[PDB]
Amino acid sequence: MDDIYKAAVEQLTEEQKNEFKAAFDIFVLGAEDGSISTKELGKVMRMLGQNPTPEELQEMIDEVDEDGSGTVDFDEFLVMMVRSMKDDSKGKFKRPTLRRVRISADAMMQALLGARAKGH
Ligand SMILES: Cc1cccc(Nc2ccccc2)c1
Repeated sequence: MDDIYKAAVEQLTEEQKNEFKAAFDIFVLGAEDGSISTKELGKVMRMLGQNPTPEELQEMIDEVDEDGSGTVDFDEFLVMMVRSMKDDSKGKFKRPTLRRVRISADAMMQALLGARAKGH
């Protein structure tokens, strides 16, 4: 979990984290635990035209998966959210978390966010 971004949620406005939450919640549409498992994650990706495999998906979850549960919950999602929209490490040091299927902040969000999305 990028503690830089982990601060950035601490740095996001109320609206900021509120919006992002929704995407989490809809990422977990009908989920029993309501945390994003790999196929919960994969759902949205396929909602975006992606077609991951859990392996890929897991590495996305694994970042913030502090409990080692294989599921992202809100703040876990949220820090990736601000991570996704910032990702300032363009041409310098960063560790690769599988450039397999990279979900875009808004593009992914919009898939869930047919409710308060910038687009639809
Ligand atoms: C490469 C990488 C690292 C961390 C997170 C994600 N994406 C993601 C998006 C939504 C839910 C879970 C994960 C991708």
